[PDB]
Amino acid sequence: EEEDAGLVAEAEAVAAGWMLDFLCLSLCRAFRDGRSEDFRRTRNSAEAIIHGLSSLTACQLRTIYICQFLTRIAAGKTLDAQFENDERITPLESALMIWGSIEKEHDKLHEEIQNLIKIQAIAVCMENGNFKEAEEVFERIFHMPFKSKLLMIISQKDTFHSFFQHFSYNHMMEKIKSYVNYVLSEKSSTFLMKAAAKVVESKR
Amino acid sequence: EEEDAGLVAEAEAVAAGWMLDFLCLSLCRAFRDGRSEDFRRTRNSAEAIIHGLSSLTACQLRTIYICQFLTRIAAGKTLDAQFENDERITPLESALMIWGSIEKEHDKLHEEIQNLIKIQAIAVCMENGNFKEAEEVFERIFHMPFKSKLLMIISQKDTFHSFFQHFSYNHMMEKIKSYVNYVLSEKSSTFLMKAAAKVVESKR
Ligand SMILES: NC(=S)Nc1ccc(OC(F)(F)F)cc1
Ligand SMILES: NC(=S)Nc1ccc(OC(F)(F)F)cc1
Ligand SMILES: [Ca+2]
Ligand SMILES: [Ca+2]
Repeated sequence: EEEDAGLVAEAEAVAAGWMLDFLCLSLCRAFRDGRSEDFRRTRNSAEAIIHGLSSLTACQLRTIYICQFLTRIAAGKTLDAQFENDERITPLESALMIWGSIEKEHDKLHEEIQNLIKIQAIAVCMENGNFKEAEEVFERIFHMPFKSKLLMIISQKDTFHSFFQHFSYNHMMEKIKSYVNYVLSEKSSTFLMKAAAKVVESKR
Repeated sequence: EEEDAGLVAEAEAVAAGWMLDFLCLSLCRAFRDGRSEDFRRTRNSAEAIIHGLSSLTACQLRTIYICQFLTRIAAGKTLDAQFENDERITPLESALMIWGSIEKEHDKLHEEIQNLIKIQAIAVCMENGNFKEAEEVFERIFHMPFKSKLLMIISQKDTFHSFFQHFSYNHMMEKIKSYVNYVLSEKSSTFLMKAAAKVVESKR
């Protein structure tokens, strides 16, 4: 009776762990495929499932961090979004913090994604006329010639600057998409996806 | 490439169908066990998953209706809740509508649950001093001596009436709990629960 409820609670935690892993892989695929509405709906589902979990493995935690990074990148141009308690932190800044916090290899792609997020953290402020906010973002983030080039753009208020087109928002998105693809490779092995795929194939 | 994405979308629909069935059984168990917070968190998860589904089988639809009934019964005393577009409809009234709409057998238990919900739809208005609202609930719902007994209580404003203790809120809850148990029996066969349970047992 008391031990029966304990078995039930354990089974529900195993099932929730599977649902989280499936939702996390489905969210990454949507980001990669540009399916914004699916991303939005899958994120809501993943967040709710997390609220119903208590124990998280290191792999599940790292996986949750990846989904948060993607969510903030997707809201990168939404400066009215507050993802941190400090209301001064921009979405792209919050993503950078996560990117630097994820337990992952620091390969060339990692640094390129990092540097593109820093450039775009400033560019989205300039592109909304928020020149004082770009200066504040710049100080919280800041590569000496790279740093001095950005400050020069902020002070002159040149919003449509050529530098921001060479290291554009699309460029940042594509490199982030390349990373997700590598991740998606590793998560196509999840239990729920594998089982569902077999059913689909069984009916083909 | 185009057919690959189609297979992926099909597999995600099969996985979502499994997640819905698991969440629906977990929600019923919490209601039965009196775990209110788990019910609240599981309901949020189930609602999000539904927003990510397009096709629903008749069994999945009937199952969704059961969960909605339970949600409204749980908010039966929350008269500030609007579950219907008509803001005049009380939560218990909305549950009664669903109870009369579910494709299920109309056994003695079915009618008893129905009659107890009708009594309590009036009793929760009286118990908040909302005597005019009890009269409006009464007209939208209304067994001639049964009907005339309730109107007599409403007009005399007797809120703590003995009739409302014989056919009490707890009594309505217990009979609804008996039904869920029968339902829970049939849903313990779901794929996710079965698989998770095996894992738990494999580690016992
Ligand atoms: N507001 C935000 S960024 N919250 C959030 C939490 C968790 C999360 O991972 C996921 F649930 F999707 F797996 C994504 C976003
Ligand atoms: N507001 C309400 S009553 N909405 C709701 C929708 C669906 C539902 O079934 C479930 F998702 F839980 F399976 C429960 C409640
Ligand atoms: Ca702002
Ligand atoms: Ca009201």
